[PDB]
Amino acid sequence: MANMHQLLTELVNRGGSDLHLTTNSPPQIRIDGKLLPLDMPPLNAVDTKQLCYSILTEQQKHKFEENNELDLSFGIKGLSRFRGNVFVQRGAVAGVFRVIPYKILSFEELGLPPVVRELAEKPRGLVLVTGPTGSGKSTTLAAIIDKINTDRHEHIVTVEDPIEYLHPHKSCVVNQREVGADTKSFKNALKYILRQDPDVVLVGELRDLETIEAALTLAETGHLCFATLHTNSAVQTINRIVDVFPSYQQPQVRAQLSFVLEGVLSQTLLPKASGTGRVLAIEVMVPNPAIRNLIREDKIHQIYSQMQVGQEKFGMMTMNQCLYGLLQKRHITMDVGMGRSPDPDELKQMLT
Amino acid sequence: MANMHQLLTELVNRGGSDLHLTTNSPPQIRIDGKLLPLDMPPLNAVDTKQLCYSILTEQQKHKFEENNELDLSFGIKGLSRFRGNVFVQRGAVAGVFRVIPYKILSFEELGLPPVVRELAEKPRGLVLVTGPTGSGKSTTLAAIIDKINTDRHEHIVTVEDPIEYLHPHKSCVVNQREVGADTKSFKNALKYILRQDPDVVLVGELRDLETIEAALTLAETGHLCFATLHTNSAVQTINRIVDVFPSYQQPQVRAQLSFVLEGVLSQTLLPKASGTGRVLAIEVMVPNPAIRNLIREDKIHQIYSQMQVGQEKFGMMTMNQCLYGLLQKRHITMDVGMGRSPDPDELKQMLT
Amino acid sequence: MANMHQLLTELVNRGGSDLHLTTNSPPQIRIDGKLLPLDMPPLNAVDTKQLCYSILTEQQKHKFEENNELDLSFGIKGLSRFRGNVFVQRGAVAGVFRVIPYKILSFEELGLPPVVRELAEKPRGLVLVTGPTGSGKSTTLAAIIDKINTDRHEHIVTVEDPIEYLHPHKSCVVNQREVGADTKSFKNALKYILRQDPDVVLVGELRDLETIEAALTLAETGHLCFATLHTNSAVQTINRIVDVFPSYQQPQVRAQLSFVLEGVLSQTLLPKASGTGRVLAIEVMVPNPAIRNLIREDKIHQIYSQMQVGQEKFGMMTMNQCLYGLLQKRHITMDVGMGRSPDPDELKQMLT
Amino acid sequence: MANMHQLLTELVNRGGSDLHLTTNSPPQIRIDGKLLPLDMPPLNAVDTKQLCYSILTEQQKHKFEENNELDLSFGIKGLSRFRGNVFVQRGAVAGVFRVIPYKILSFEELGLPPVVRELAEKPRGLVLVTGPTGSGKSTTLAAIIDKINTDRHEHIVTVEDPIEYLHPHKSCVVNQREVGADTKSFKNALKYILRQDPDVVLVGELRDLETIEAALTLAETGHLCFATLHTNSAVQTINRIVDVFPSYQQPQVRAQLSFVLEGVLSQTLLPKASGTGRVLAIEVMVPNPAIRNLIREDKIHQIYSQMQVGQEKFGMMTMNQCLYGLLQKRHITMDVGMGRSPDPDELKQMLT
Amino acid sequence: MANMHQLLTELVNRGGSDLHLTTNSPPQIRIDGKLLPLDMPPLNAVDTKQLCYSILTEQQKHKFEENNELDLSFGIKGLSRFRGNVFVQRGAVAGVFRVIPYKILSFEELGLPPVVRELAEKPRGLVLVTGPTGSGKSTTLAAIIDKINTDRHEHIVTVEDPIEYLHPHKSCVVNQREVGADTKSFKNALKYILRQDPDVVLVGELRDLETIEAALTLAETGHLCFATLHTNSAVQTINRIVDVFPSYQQPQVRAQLSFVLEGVLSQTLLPKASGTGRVLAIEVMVPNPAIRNLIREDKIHQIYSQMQVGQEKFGMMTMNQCLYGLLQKRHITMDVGMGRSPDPDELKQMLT
Ligand SMILES: Nc1ncnc2c1ncn2[C@@H]1O[C@H](COP(=O)(O)OP(=O)(O)OP(=O)(O)O)[C@@H](O)[C@H]1O
Ligand SMILES: Nc1ncnc2c1ncn2[C@@H]1O[C@H](COP(=O)(O)OP(=O)(O)OP(=O)(O)O)[C@@H](O)[C@H]1O
Ligand SMILES: Nc1ncnc2c1ncn2[C@@H]1O[C@H](COP(=O)(O)OP(=O)(O)OP(=O)(O)O)[C@@H](O)[C@H]1O
Ligand SMILES: Nc1ncnc2c1ncn2[C@@H]1O[C@H](COP(=O)(O)OP(=O)(O)OP(=O)(O)O)[C@@H](O)[C@H]1O
Ligand SMILES: Nc1ncnc2c1ncn2[C@@H]1O[C@H](COP(=O)(O)OP(=O)(O)OP(=O)(O)O)[C@@H](O)[C@H]1O
Repeated sequence: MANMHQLLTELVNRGGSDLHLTTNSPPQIRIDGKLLPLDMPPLNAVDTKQLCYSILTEQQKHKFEENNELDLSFGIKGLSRFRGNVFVQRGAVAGVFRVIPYKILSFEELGLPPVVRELAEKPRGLVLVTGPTGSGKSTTLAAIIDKINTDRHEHIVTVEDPIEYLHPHKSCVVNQREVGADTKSFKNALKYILRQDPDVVLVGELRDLETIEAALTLAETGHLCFATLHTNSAVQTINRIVDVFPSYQQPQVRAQLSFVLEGVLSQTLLPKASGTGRVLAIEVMVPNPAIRNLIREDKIHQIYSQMQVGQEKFGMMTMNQCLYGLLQKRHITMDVGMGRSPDPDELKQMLT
Repeated sequence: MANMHQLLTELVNRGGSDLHLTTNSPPQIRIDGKLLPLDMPPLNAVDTKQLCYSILTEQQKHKFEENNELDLSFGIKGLSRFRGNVFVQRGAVAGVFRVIPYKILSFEELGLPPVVRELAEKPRGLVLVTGPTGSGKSTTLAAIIDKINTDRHEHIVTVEDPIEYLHPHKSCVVNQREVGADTKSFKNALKYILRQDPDVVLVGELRDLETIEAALTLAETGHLCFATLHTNSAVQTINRIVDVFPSYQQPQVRAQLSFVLEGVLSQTLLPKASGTGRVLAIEVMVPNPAIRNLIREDKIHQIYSQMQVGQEKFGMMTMNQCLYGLLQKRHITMDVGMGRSPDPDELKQMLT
Repeated sequence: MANMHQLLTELVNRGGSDLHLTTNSPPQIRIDGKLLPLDMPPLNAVDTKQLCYSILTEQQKHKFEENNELDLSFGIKGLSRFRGNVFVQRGAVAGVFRVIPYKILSFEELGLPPVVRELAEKPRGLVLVTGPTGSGKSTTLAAIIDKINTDRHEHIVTVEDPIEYLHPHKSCVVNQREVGADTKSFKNALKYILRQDPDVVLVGELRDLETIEAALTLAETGHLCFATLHTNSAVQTINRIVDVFPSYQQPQVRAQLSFVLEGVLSQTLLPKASGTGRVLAIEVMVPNPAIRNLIREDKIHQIYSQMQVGQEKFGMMTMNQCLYGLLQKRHITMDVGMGRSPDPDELKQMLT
Repeated sequence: MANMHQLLTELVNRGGSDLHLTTNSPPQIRIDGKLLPLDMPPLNAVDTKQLCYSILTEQQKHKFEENNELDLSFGIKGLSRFRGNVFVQRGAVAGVFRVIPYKILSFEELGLPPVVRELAEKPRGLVLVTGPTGSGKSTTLAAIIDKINTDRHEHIVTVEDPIEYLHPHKSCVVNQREVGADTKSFKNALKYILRQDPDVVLVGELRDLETIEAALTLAETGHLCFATLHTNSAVQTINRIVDVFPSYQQPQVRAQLSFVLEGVLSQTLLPKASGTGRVLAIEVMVPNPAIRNLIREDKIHQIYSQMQVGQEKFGMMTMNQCLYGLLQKRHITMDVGMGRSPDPDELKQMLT
Repeated sequence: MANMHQLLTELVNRGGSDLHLTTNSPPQIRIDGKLLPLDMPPLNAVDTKQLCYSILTEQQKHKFEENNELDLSFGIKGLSRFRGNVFVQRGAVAGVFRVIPYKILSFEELGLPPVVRELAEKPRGLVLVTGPTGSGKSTTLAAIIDKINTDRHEHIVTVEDPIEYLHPHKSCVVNQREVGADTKSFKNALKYILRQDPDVVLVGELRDLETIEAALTLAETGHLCFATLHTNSAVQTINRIVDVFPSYQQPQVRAQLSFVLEGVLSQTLLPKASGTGRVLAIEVMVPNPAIRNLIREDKIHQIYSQMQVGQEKFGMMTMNQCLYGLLQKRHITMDVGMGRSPDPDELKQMLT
């Protein structure tokens, strides 16, 4: 297991995002999104199995061997937590491991504007931070969470599969439930969450319509609800959300959403223009009454225009506006911003 | 268990709403909505398990250990009843506990207007008191119930999961059924409720369409039916109610509702402007024939206008009208009322 | 068990409608709709269990203890039959008991007009007597049944859960089947009813669409079919009946109903104006060809007008017309009739 | 087993596509699409069973004998991999075997234009290579895959039933999962694929709507997704894709597809005009913004026109345009191209 | 069993279509469609059971005794194959047996025009031969199959329940799979058919929508697919085919059908006008581009007109046109042709 300790130590030490372990390759680490093979012998099935098994319970070993899959989380005392996935490929064990720092960075350390912190003082509603896997969403969510834990005397509940970031008690009481151990299911967690007197809730992935209904109920019943999506924009998010429902319930969903929605963020971690480190590009939508009317009226497409003009009033920001700030600040290259701009000529006009 | 007795004693003694118990935090109590950590050592899993187990049957212990969840209710002789939820988080026992006083307050003690008491003399129909969890709904419902028990020679049946407020016999015969012990299910309770010759019924949460159909049947079959929702307004409630049905049955539901509906209340407990205690803010809708026509005709949006003008005739009251009374009486601050007003300028006009 | 015999004896002797038995209350009896506690000690769980168990088979005891619910019927030789419901509340046995006289009253004793007796000579179709639970429906149905049994040489079959009124043989052969003992289910009864050569059928409650289809089949296949509903008017009944079907089958249902429907009654037992005894208020709809056209054409709302004008020709009678007769005869008070009148001014015009 | 080794050796040695083994026929090999019986005795059930069993595990033998079917893949060290199907016909074992070379050919060796190689540098999206079974799709896909493995430092994951082409590590980490051994199902693979930090994904056949949704999610969540279809054209492919969804979700699918779609290829292996060897005929669709608008707007039919004019800008190519190049180069005969041309006169005009 | 051998021998010897065996009747044979009782004692249950059991395996005996039904096929060496159905009626064994000659007749022997033989050279698509049971469909299909087996070096796969005609190897490799022995199901056969490298496929009856989708997939994926229906005309066939699909997929089905459909035949065996033997009457539809447009455009009714005019170009032939040829050739009587003519006056006009 000592080898594994050193690989995770190097992952941490090298600012690496993720460690990949598979047979016939040396361990490889993703740093700022790119793989680097380590100067190590190629792994065999014995190596991957013994190292991965060194951090498993008898039940977890039984579980992976029962399913050839295992999602899990674990902590290394004095170092960090990690999220692990173990699987089987070509008849051999393989593993992927995500870092979870013990220390959650602040908005300014993350390059996040102050308006998210003011959102952290909201007593209730749903504010969404979206983007692909590992785009800092759990980390961002954890920063907002830690700020509330520090600042409020409220009840924070998280439901996670598995628990990633740990939020020990500050000013809040924080309870963190791992699905399949602490609670039978997300569904079971929702079966008991209203009897646990929460104020703030982390619900994990918006996996199905039922979870969406649960989130709408939570945000409308006096709770602060946090959730994630893998969508890339506010409009794409809203269309995705409406269309999961049968046609007859989308009117209600639009009214509900207009009432309970407090924010939509769509974020990504990009390689920095300097060639070292990664930088966050984020599109920000803050609903105003006009936007809430657009939500109720099924006039989704014009929402982009509100984000184009909500910079001064509400701190809103289209992705192109974020690319503009990163480009003037030389945080990103011209090609990535233009390659993502829905109107590259527009971003040029904003830049010049 | 003596420790637990003292925490619940302090909860009662301190006018605290809810007690929160979890590991690595001292016991914390929500008083008037806000958490206060007690000057006690942080709890461990052993503490939470032994204390919570001290009030469990062997079956209840088996049940929580079987599910890592348990909703339950219990009484402390000479003190109070309590509703408990026990769950597991981070691999450790946690618990939340709601007070249930033995004495139910009256309308005037609760700040409830006399019209609800006149509603308590209604022989049948459905009157709904809604709001978020712990907004006094069960307490309000219990006060109306106790008034009927005191005043009528009728049959009161409650179905609860679990039984919260106890209503010993006054002038009525009162039977209280806990789902999963007294009856197999809400569904089973409804299977036998018509053969038990009831006059007044408490059905618990409107959890599904079937429960809605049961309530419509009860209110139309000569019974007085009580139910709760977590909606925040009459219009939001009605839209929610109609939209749960398939499109083809909403016409019937509108006709049924127009016939059987006798009242919709949407209430909340707010921190008082004085900074000590909590005050009820409540929106009141009493259907008149005009409103019943609006119900049948699917002209829901104009219902708000009827509540704006039903103050003198029927005692109706919009939320803004309630905020007006609380603001002139300095019961609530200007910011909370304005932050909840659908037209803050309108509330200002009413105030000045 | 002797105590129980005396309570049921008092129930019979006192003209009481229903006996209620539950812990921490003396036995209470509903007489003319209102509860009276008996001058007896409060019951405990032991009392209710021993008394109720004294009239149970080992299977029935097992059944209630298996389900904490039991619907049942039983006879007391030389006294009466009774319908019982036993359940559990607050962890204790409770029971409710309805009287079933051995002697069925006649139309004139019941205040029922002669046209129902002429309906009793109809060879086939469906005539419905509706109203809330215990509104005399089973008793009314039994009177019509007993008249046919007395007058016809036909085959009467009843399917009941449980069997209530017993109809020993007069001129008909009368077979009475209790669901769950005599037959597996209502569905099973319908599976075998056509092979039992019936002429007259009692089907119990119209519990689902399937039962409705069975009743339509029976009435169209040369049988006389009896059924109940808990609806309060002909129009409300018809709308309820049509809307249970998918939209595509309602046209057929309207044609079928127009063919097979022979009568709709909506009845209620009301406290008498004298303050002693109860009086039947009943709305009567007898389909004429015009009404049958209205049934086929989905022009339901105008049916009320036909009942307003079918007094002289067919003996039809709106609820207001019944209230008129009861008011001129001082059988009911002005407030109950007006409180139920869809147009109280209309009833006043009819009265003055 | 030595006999089987020689048949597969001849299959490889003779440039044969596929080996067919069944009773009462000698082994027959498909070379360039056409069967040739080998100068061997006819097989019996004993021959086919012993030879096929010589390459099976006890579980695989049990599996075929349990199901009379088995799909499988295997390698012959120093020779090649093979995909096998074993089944039963007329009560006897039969087998079919596809070659899988250890060496994947390059685009130029395959006659594939350079634009596919530039597509191989795309960081994400879905590019589809379609055509009938054994039309070189897995081989083409493997060539693109091997190019990425050679050129990128990324994570390649394949899910296959069974694994066909093996891609040992070059510059990427490549994990290959066989459904039913490495992973429980395609569904299970998708359950864990997002926790394995992939960059490039091979998903196998687009077998159902769920797989389509998974592919859309992968392409939108920052991954490069590879999939196959057995469709023969871009328009036929798109119509097939849209119509698998319920009508209410096709709008979203069109928006999603317009966002994530990066390429549609429809390919076939044809006998060469020379009479020796086979030649690829391929229709190429590369979405441009105009095409993406056509995708969003449900204006599918005009897509063919864009391919007719996307030769110079994007390297697009209709099937007729491919037939034109093959005909001028005398790679295919006039009859095959004309027999497949949707407008043979158009192809003639292009040729003359 | 010797008796049974003689009955089947007489069936073969007498040119009888089918043998019927049941108790209390002598064996009866259908010759040219009409039953003839044999000059034999009436059968009892013992006779039918022993004779039928004489050709059963222990499993087949168990199977019939388990189900009182059995479909099966068997061969008599040096004589013929037979398709058997064994069942139970009135508590006794009964059996019906269809002949399957070892020698398949040619098109000219069958009176089939040369165009079907040219269709036998088609590399792919679906050509359908329909008609009632025992109308020569399997025999016709077998003749086309045998011609391909003789003429091509391709892979022929049949899936049958049970296998009827046997096609030993000629120039093709022919594998014949009996459902329930060789393969688990038609569904399982389709699960493995694409991994068996087929060129030509016989799929049996088009039993459900899934089979239709499988056939469309096969015909579009480069295979030659054979299937049967019991429809009597091209238009009736097409309407039947479209309407099995949900309304939303019929557009796609029309496009698919227009692409993959290569022929529709609707055939019948009729008693000859001479009074000895039977003659085939067949309606022939060969799709042209105009017809393919009609398929895509849902303009089915006008397809009959194309068959009326496709005689010279494509060899198409309406049923009336076939009756015309048979009537001028005195193969059928005037009454049968006129009794089947959709316009008997039209057939008269064609004849005179
Ligand atoms: N502003 C940031 N700058 C650079 N790296 C960041 C930033 N925010 C988060 N990260 C890093 O992104 C990686 C993923 O973190 P995180 O798990 O929170 O993202 P995620 O989107 O929630 O992943 P998942 O979808 O699996 O939950 C981590 O290495 C984290 O340190
Ligand atoms: N007028 C009131 N003023 C102050 N506190 C009140 C008032 N009415 C009720 N409460 C308190 O609110 C808290 C919750 O009481 P209650 O359970 O009745 O509300 P609830 O909405 O029914 O909760 P749940 O949704 O779980 O059933 C209790 O502490 C109760 O004493
Ligand atoms: N005309 C009447 N006047 C006074 N009491 C009546 C009259 N008719 C019936 N009753 C009484 O009403 C009570 C209920 O009788 P019954 O069971 O027939 O009504 P029900 O509607 O069928 O009840 P359920 O719905 O449970 O079947 C009995 O006490 C009966 O004697
Ligand atoms: N350009 C090419 N020229 C000649 N043969 C080729 C070419 N590309 C692939 N092939 C051959 O086609 C045959 C099938 O290869 P492959 O399995 O990749 O096709 P496929 O469509 O993926 O089959 P399946 O649908 O079963 O996955 C092989 O013999 C392969 O060598
Ligand atoms: N041209 C023909 N002339 C006379 N008899 C024929 C002709 N073609 C086939 N038959 C005979 O028709 C009878 C049925 O043969 P066959 O099983 O092929 O028809 P089928 O429609 O496929 O029956 P099924 O629907 O059960 O598969 C046989 O006796 C066969 O010899």
